[PDB]
Amino acid sequence: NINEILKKLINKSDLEINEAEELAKAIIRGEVPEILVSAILVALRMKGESKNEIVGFARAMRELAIKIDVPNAIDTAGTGGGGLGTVNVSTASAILLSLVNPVAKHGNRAVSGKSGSADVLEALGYNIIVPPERAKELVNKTNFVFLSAQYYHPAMKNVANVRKTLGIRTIFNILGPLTNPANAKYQLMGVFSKDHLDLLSKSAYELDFNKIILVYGEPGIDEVSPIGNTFMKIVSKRGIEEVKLNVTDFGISPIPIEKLIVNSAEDSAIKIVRAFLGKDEHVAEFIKINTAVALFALDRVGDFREGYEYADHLIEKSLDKLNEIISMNGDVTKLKTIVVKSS
Amino acid sequence: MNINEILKKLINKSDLEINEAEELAKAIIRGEVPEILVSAILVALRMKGESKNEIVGFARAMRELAIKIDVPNAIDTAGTGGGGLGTVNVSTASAILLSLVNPVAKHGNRAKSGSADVLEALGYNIIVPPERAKELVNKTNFVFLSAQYYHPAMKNVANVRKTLGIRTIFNILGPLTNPANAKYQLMGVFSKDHLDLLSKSAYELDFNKIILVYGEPGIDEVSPIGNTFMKIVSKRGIEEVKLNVTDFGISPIPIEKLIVNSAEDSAIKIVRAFLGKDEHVAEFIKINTAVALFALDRVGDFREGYEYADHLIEKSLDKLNEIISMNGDVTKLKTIVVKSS
Ligand SMILES: O=P(O)(O)OC[C@H]1O[C@H](OP(=O)(O)OP(=O)(O)O)[C@H](O)[C@@H]1O
Ligand SMILES: O=P(O)(O)OC[C@H]1O[C@H](OP(=O)(O)OP(=O)(O)O)[C@H](O)[C@@H]1O
Ligand SMILES: [Mn+2]
Ligand SMILES: [Mn+2]
Ligand SMILES: [Mn+2]
Ligand SMILES: [Mn+2]
Repeated sequence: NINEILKKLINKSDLEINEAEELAKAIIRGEVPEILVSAILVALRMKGESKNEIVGFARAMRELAIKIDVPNAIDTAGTGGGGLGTVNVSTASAILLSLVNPVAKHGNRAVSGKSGSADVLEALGYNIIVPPERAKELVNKTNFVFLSAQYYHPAMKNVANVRKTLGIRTIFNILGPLTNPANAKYQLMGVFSKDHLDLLSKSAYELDFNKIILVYGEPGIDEVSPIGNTFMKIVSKRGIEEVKLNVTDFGISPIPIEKLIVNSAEDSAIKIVRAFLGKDEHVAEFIKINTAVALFALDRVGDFREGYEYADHLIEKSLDKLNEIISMNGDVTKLKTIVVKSS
Repeated sequence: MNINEILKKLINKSDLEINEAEELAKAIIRGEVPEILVSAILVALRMKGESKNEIVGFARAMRELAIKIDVPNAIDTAGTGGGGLGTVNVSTASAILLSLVNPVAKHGNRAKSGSADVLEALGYNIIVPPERAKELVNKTNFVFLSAQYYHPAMKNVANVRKTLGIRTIFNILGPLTNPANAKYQLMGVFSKDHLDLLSKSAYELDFNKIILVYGEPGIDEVSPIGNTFMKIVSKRGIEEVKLNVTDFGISPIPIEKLIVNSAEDSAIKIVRAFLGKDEHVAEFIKINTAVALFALDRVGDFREGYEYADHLIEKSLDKLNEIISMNGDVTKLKTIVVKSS
């Protein structure tokens, strides 16, 4: 009952998992008036969301999602929220990872005029209209697929207006990487705030991954830090392992954030492609350190340095892989224009 | 400050200044803010816990946008509601006694029996425009000032309030926002916890004497069964007072006798009490009146107030009759009196 839940939230009592899941389902289904949805989303944030509430909302979104089944896939995706406007590094990293493992990403086009994963993929020529059966086929043939939230999380449209009108960030903004509709059992999860590492790692531990690594990077980004320390949690059935890593532990000097910042999807696309051509080493290094940790989550390397070395071999083959991905699901002529502009 | 910065502020648990809260209330009450954002703000205020400055600013905002008549020498006896007990409309009954000895300016909305509802069952015309309102106070020493007429801007938040279905800041401001600006006030509060908070707010809201009262077991009235905690507020400051029901020279009143299931049932119980046919309802009315009398400095103490309330209650049905005949339908009152006899 929406009314007692709200009173409970107002009193700063944490919800149980099933309480939270039913709450999320009613909201996502559009069964709850906008006024009460706004009330609930604000109350959750001001109370401070608990593990049980994160797990419940995650399971609700997964259950209401349109699904495919690629449990052996990896995803590398973040919560967003840092807003530094840096290159779409997880998208580039997915391309390296697809050479050696199935990859399934998901998400939305960004608001204008930001650059999300969907937008950089589209600038590269990718067709984000991918029905489930096609998605299955695409992953089999090319080890990569992008699953648009519009199609795979279609019920999220029912909370869109409250979310937009509120402006502020809510529980929904930290659920993205925990709600992969391909059921990817391996996950590199970026989190924008150091204070959310603990909540989300503990939540992740009950969301049934084989291995999920949560990363927060200085100066405040949902990625492996190119400037300094990365604070990470390694979650498995064995438990949660604390890890602190500096960029120097990859064998490289700190990358200046200036070099990673982008001003459009195309610019992000150009940066990525130049890194694949060996013409932008700062972005390549950023891509590679993020891939290195993803490789570690897959249990393909024994440490992060080896992952970084191994990513170097993958980046050299990535433009060719990008071409095969886009030729199978997209317009190769858009990739070639980006390549010309990258040369 | 625009609305989105205000919400940011409230989500970060920063208290608003009086003037900020007042300008925030005005925007909300004028209908300038989307319902989703009004919902968010009211919830954040409650999550944060509203401060004195916020209470004062919101109240002043309502006062500003109210339609005003001038009757400060009037007394009001009114509560915030809440607590879950569906009791007889005791402050409205008390108003009828008090109108014998002082002008009374009641105000509020329909609820399932609020003050407006009982009055209408008795036959009162609850919509009284300003000019004739002052007229009826002059003539009968009593008027009810409907929030629908006198707080029209509040129509802009009625939906959000009802849809939220939880108490908000607006639910503690009713007795602080009389459109006639009565300088003497008995203010009911349903929780001990807000007594200090509301009394400190009231102290900055320019009453000559406002008495705030919380009654066990958890109602916005003088306690019929036990202890009443109260704050006497004036220019002199805030005075603490503890008062058992035995201090009125009576025993505990069985709570069940005070509970009501319709507006007509509240009306019958009140009339019966005036006829001397429901002594428990009578006692409930009288202990609350006693405290009103004390606010008006009509009595030296609450025992004296109670005793004098008994004199007043014997004239109250005839007073009720003159009030309703001057503004409403007496044939409804008589139908109730027949149900009561
Ligand atoms: O704002 P939202 O739509 O909720 O999305 C949150 C973030 O998730 C995506 O990152 P992802 O890690 O998937 O890709 P990227 O690192 O390549 O941008 C995205 O591009 C945003 O940065
Ligand atoms: O729910 P709301 O509309 O905001 O009203 C709150 C209370 O204010 C009125 O009491 P009042 O003290 O004026 O009369 P009573 O104590 O005689 O009922 C009313 O009947 C409610 O109990
Ligand atoms: Mn990312
Ligand atoms: Mn990022
Ligand atoms: Mn009352
Ligand atoms: Mn009451």
